[PDB]
Amino acid sequence: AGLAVELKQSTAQAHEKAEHSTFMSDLLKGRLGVAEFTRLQEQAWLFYTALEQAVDAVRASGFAESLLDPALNRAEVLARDLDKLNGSSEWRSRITASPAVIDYVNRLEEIRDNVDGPALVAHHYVRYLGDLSGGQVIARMMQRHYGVDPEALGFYHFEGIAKLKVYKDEYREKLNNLELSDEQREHLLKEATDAFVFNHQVFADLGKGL
Ligand code: COH
Ligand SMILES: [Cl-]
Repeated sequence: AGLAVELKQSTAQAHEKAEHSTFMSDLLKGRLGVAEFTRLQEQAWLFYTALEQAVDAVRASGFAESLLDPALNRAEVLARDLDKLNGSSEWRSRITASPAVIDYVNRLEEIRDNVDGPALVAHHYVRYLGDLSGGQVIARMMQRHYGVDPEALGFYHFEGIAKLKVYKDEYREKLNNLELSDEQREHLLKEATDAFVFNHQVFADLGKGL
């Protein structure tokens, strides 16, 4: 099978475990509220910011340039979401990374400084293709359960993408057409597993004290 299929197969168990996260299932089923949704997006702003510096570096190196579409950038869209959710830009100087996000960001800075192309693509697949594939569902649940205004949900919609099912097919075809050595390929597949572990840990830190 091509890269896109084995990525899906090798992370399918982690995706199902993520859906059963105590924090995330509580958020999605309506048992939390807007404040907790805002906490999650603050942590996301931190690791999307680090992710996009690593993407900038790997793109500048020439690796997987076509896959690393800048239209996918989420950090400034999240910042505008958060100015609306919090009522001011005051959160920017205030939020601190949870331990999970500290480690996640550390790894993304390691990938940026090593210009580790294969590892970055793994993180790119896990965040952005997950966003593209399920973001509309999550945003709808925040509307339905908590009345979150759509203009605070821009993170879940990609403005510069017209046909969504077509874009996702092309993304997977670019994954399939990536040229990789056997070792690079094992490095990428392992990193995809790690990227799900990191995201699961972020959920665990957010669930603390609840
Ligand atoms: C309840 C909504 C929900 C949650 C909590 C969720 C939790 C997470 C999560 C948490 C840490 C991460 C990193 C991801 C990342 C992904 N998700 Co979702 N996803 C979600 C809704 C979806 C939907 C919808 C799809 C499309 C297929 C499916 O599972 O129905 C999806 C598929 C994916 C894919 C694509 C697999 C492939 O096509 O190769 C990635 C990557 N994901 N997802
Ligand atoms: Cl951005």
